[PDB]
Amino acid sequence: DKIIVKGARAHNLKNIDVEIPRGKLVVLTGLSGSGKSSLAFDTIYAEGQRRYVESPDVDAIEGLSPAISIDQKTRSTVGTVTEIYSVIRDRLGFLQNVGLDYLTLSRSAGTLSGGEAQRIRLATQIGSRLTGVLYVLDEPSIGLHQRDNDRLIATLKSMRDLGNTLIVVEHDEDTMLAADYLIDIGPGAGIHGGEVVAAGTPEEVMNDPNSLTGQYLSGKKFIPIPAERRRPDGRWLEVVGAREHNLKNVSVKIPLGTFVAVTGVSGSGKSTLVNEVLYKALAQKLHRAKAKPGEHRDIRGLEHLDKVIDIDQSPIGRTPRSNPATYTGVFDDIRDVFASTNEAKVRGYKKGRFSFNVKGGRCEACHGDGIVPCEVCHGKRYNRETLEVTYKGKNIAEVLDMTVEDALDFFASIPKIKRKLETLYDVGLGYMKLGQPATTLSGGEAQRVKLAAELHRRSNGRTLYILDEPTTGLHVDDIARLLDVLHRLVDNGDTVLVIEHNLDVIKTADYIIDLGPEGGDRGGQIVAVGTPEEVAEVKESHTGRYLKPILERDRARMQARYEA
Amino acid sequence: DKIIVKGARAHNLKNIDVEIPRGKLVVLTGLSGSGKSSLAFDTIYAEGQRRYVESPDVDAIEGLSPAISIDQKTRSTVGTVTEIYSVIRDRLGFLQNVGLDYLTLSRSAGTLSGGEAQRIRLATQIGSRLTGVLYVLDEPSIGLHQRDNDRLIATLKSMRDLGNTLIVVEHDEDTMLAADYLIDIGPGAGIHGGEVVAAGTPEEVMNDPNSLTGQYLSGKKFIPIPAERRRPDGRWLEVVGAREHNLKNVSVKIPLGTFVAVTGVSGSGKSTLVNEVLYKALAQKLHRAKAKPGEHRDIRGLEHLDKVIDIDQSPIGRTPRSNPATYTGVFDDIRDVFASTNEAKVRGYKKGRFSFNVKGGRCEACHGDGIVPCEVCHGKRYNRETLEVTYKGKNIAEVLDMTVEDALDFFASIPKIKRKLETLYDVGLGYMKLGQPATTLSGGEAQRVKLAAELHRRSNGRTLYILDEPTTGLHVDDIARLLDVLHRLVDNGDTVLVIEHNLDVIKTADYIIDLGPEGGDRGGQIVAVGTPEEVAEVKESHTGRYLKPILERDRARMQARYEA
Ligand SMILES: Nc1ncnc2c1ncn2[C@@H]1O[C@H](COP(=O)(O)OP(=O)(O)O)[C@@H](O)[C@H]1O
Ligand SMILES: Nc1ncnc2c1ncn2[C@@H]1O[C@H](COP(=O)(O)OP(=O)(O)O)[C@@H](O)[C@H]1O
Ligand SMILES: [Zn+2]
Ligand SMILES: [Zn+2]
Repeated sequence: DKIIVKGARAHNLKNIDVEIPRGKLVVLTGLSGSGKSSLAFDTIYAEGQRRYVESPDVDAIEGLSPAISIDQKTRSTVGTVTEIYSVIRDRLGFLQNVGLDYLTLSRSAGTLSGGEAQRIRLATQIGSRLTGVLYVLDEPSIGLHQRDNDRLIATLKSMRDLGNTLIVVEHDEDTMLAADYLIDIGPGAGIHGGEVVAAGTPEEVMNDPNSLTGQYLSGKKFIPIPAERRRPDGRWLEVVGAREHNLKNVSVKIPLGTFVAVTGVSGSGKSTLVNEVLYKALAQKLHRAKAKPGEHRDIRGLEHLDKVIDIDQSPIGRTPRSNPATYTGVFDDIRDVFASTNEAKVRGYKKGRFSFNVKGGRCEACHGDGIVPCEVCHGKRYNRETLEVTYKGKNIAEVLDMTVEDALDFFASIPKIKRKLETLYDVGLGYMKLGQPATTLSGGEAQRVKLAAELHRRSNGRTLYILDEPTTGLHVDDIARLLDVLHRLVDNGDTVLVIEHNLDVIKTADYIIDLGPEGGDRGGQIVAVGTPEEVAEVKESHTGRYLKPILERDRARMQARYEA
Repeated sequence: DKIIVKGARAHNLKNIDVEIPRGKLVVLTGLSGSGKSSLAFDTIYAEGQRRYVESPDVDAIEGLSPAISIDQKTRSTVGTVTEIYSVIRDRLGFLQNVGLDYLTLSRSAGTLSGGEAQRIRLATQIGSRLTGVLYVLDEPSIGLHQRDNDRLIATLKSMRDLGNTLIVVEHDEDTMLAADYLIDIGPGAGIHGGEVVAAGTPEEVMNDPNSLTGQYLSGKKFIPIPAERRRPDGRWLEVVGAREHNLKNVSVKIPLGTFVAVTGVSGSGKSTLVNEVLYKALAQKLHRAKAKPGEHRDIRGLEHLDKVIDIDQSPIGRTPRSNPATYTGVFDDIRDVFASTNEAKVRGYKKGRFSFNVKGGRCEACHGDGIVPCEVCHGKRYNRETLEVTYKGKNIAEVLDMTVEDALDFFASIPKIKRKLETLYDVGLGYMKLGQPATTLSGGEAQRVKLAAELHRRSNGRTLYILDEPTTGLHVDDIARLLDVLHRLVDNGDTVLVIEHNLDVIKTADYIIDLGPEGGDRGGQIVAVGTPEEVAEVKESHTGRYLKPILERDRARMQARYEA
C-alpha cells in the first residue's frame, strides 16, 4: 500500500528516498524548479509507464502500478480527441465535470489553451473507468477559476475512490489542504532543492517549522494586501465594440500606469478580449505585426503607448549559445571585465575574444556551443588559451558556471554587473547558472529571465506589458517575487495587465476587469470593473465573491502582526 | 473489487454477464472451444489493454485494470529476451521460479517450445514487480511436470499477493482446486458453449450438478485405469547412442503395437530424444526428409515401419477452401451424393460441379473462397444454379453449414459418409461445421481433424504416430475422447508415442520411457521403462512418484462404482 522510491537522482534530486501512500490523493509541492516535477514525472510516472509498456536515475521503486500522466504533453478537434463522433452522453458529462462545458465540439484542438488541453485529457481519462492505475497530474488547476476549485477536488477524489493513486503536482492552497498526504520538495530550487523538506497530512505539514509551504498554509507567511491602490492618472486605453467569439459587443477602458487584472470564469472571454483583440490590435498598430486581430470597432488611447509586449513561457532562445547572461546582456559586461584584465591586455585579447559566438577565443570544434559535451572544450565553450585569462582567480567558463547568487558576491565591486544580476535574483533565479542553456530552461524560468531584462530596461512609461496566467508553475512564495517585480514595472509608469485566476495576484491589483457572468454563450460581458475592494462588493461577480474573503483573511493577518 | 462483464458476445459467447473478483487467483475452465478463451482474452484482456494503451463485442466492462497477457503470442535469445546482459541475479531467480533453470542464456528464443516461451514471458513479468495489474494467463502448466505444479501455483499466488488480479485459463486439476474462484464455461464447445455453467469456489463448483468440470473434480467422472496393458508383440525400434544436447549416450527400445508415453521433468531430454533424434532419423530413412537428425549412433527395427507421422497443432490447410470436410475426404463423398440427385442428372451436373475448387459450379467472383463475405455468393461459395440442386431439401452450401453431429443425422442413410463423420464426432468435433475454414480452426481443432482422418485410414500396422503434448488445450473430458481415439489406432497394430506430463494420459499408457532424473546437465538419462505399474514403483522416478497415487485413486473409483 506504499510506493517506495529509493535513491532518486533525476535532475536536481539529491539521492532521496520517499514513501507515497497508495490509493490516495497525494500532492507534491514546492517552489518552481524544486524538483517536485522530477520526482512525479521523470521518476515515478516514467518508471510506472515504462514497466507496463515493456509488456530514470533511481535505485529502486517498489509498489508501482501502470502510470498515466495528465499534463499538456498529451488538425484534430475537441470532438475527435474525446472520440465523441456546445457541450455519446457519457463523454459530454465528463467534459462538464472538468469545467469545459463551454467548449464546442468543432473547436480546433490546436486553439485550446494548455489548461483546456490538460482538462480534455483529464476528461478522456475519467472516461476510461480504469482502476488500479497510478495517475500523475501536473497542476490541474491551470486555467480554472476559484469557483470551480471544489468541483476539481471532487473530481480527483472520485478518480481516487475508483481505486487509483493520484500524484498531483500543485501549488494551489485548497488542493493541498484537501490532500490525503502532502510532500514538500526542496528547500529552494535547482541546486538548492531536490530534498524532501516535509511529508505527511496537510495538517502535519502546517505544523512543521522547516516547511516553506506549511508556513504559507498556516498564515505565518502571506502576501499582504497593498496599503493603497494606484489611481488612474488620466491615461486610458479603450477597447470599443469587441465582438470576437462570445464577446457581447464589449467596450471597456483600461487605465495605464496601474496593475490591471482581467478576471472571470473559464470561457468568460478573458483571453479573447486580451490576446485576440487587445494584444493583436495593439501589436498591429504599434509594431506592424501581421496577425489579424479579433473583431472590434476600435482601440482609443494609442497616443499613450510606444510598445506592447507579451511576456510568456516560450523559450528565450533556440541554441545553447543563448542563456540568462546573454539575454539580459550581463554577458557583454562580463566580457568587458575579462578584456580589462592585465593578462588580456598583455596578450591583446579584446572583448570579442571572450565571446563564444565568434572565431578566435571560442572552442572551434563545437563552434562555441559546448555540445554530448564537446570532447575538446568539455563544454567550457572556449579554447585553452582564452581560459588561462582569469578575473579574481576565475576564468570565463567558471564565471558562466556560477549561480546568479554566487555571481552577485563575486562581482560585488562591479556596479553595472551587480545591477543586472539583482534583477535575476529579484525574479527568483538566484539559484540559476549564468550560462544555463536556453534549450534547458523550463517555461517559468524563461518568463522570469524575460521579466528580469524588462526590469532593467530604462522606461518612459509608454509600454504595456501583457501576461497570460503568469502564476502557472509558481508556488505562492514564487508569486510574491513575481508580484514584487511586476509592481516595480508599474512604478515606472508602465502598465501591467495580467489574465489571472490566482487570488493572491488579484488582491494586489490596482484595477480589475471581470468578465462573465458565466462561460461561453453565458459570458462575454463586463461583469465588474474597479479596485479589488469595489469588485469584492459585487454580488453577481464570481471573482468578487471569492476575492472578498481573501482581502479579509489577509487584512486580518496584517493587523495581527502589527500587534507585535 | 469486482470485474463486471455485461453482454459479452465475442465468438461463441452467448451475450453473457459474469462477475470476477479482483485481487484473486481466478481460473476459467471448460472444454476446448467452450469460449473460456474468448472471455479471458478477446474480451477482458483486450479491453483492459486497449483502455490503458489509449493513454470487442461487449456492452460494458466495469472494474478493469491495465491488462497483461501471458501466453505464447509474446534472432533473439534467452539472454536478450529477459534483458539479462546455464541458469543480473534478480532475473535468474525468476527463471528458476518458472522452472527454466536448465535453459542456457545463449539459447535461441526461436528454438524454445511454446511452454518454455510462455514461462520466459511469465518470468519477465514477475520481474516487473508491478501492482494493480490484471494478468491473463493461458494454460501456464503447458510443458510442466506434475512435480513442478506446486511451485507454479505458489508463483501465481505470489503475483496475486503483490496486489494483482490473475485470470488463468486452465484445465489442470490442482490449479483449479487451488483457485480462489472458478468459472466453468460452456456446457459444450462452439455453438454448444459460450455460457457460464457454474461459478464460485472450487468446492462450490464441485457441488454443482450442472458442472462437467465439477463432476471430474469430485470423482463422479474420471478416466479409468485400463484392465490390462498391451504387451510387446516382438516388434521393437531401438535408438542407439543418442547424444544430442543433454542426452547421455542413451540407448532405448520402443515396443510397436503399443501406446507409449515418453515422460520426465522439463529439460530431461524428452523432445530431444523424440523430436530431434527419433522423428528426424525416421523421417529421413522412411520419407527422405531433409532435416538433419540429432546426434545418435543408429536406429534399429526400421524393417517394421512404412511411415512416421507427427500429429501436431499446426493448420490443416492455408486457405478457406480447406476445411474438415475436405481434409477427411467426406467432402468428395458429399459431392457424389449431390451428383446422384435427379435434378443434377436432369441438368447434367457431375461431381465436379459441386466442387468450389473448379470452374462451373463455384462462385466465380470469389473463385469459390466465399470471401469480407463475397457480395455475390454471400459466402456460400457456389453460384445460384448449383445451389438449386438439393438433397433431402438441402443444398451443398447448407450441408457445409451443418455441424458434424447434425450432418451425422442428415446423412444417416449413407454409410460411407456416416463412417467419416463418426471419426470427427469421436475426436470431439460434433459441434464443428463441416465447411469451417482451415484458416479459423484453433490448434486443438486442427490436431483433432488430423486424428479423425488417421482413424479412418486403412492400417497395415506399420505406422508410428508421434504427438508432442497433445493434451495442450484440452479439458479432462476432451482427453478421454483423445485417448479413446489414440488407443483405437494402437488396436490396428500401429504405434502411438506421446510426449506427455499429463497423468490422465500416462496412466492409460501400455509402456513408459521416463527421462531424467532432473533437467539439463542433470537429465538425459533413462530413469525407468515399463508399464505404469512398473514405473509407479521406481523411487528415483518423479513420474512414478506422482503416477502411483493416481493409479490408486482411479482404481479405487472403479471399485467403488462396481459396488453398484
Ligand atoms: N478559436 C475559437 N473557435 C471557436 N470558439 C472559440 C475560439 N476561441 C474561443 N472560443 C469560445 O469563446 C468563448 C470564450 O473563450 P475564451 O476567451 O478562451 O475564455 P477565457 O479565456 O475567459 O477562458 C468560449 O466559449 C470558447 O469556446
Ligand atoms: N537448440 C538447443 N540448443 C542448446 N541447448 C538445447 C537446445 N534444445 C534443447 N537444449 C537443452 O537440452 C536439454 C534437454 O532439453 P529438451 O529435450 O527440450 O527437454 P524436455 O523436452 O524434456 O523438456 C535442456 O537442458 C535444454 O536446455
Ligand atoms: Zn568545444
Ligand atoms: Zn462468391
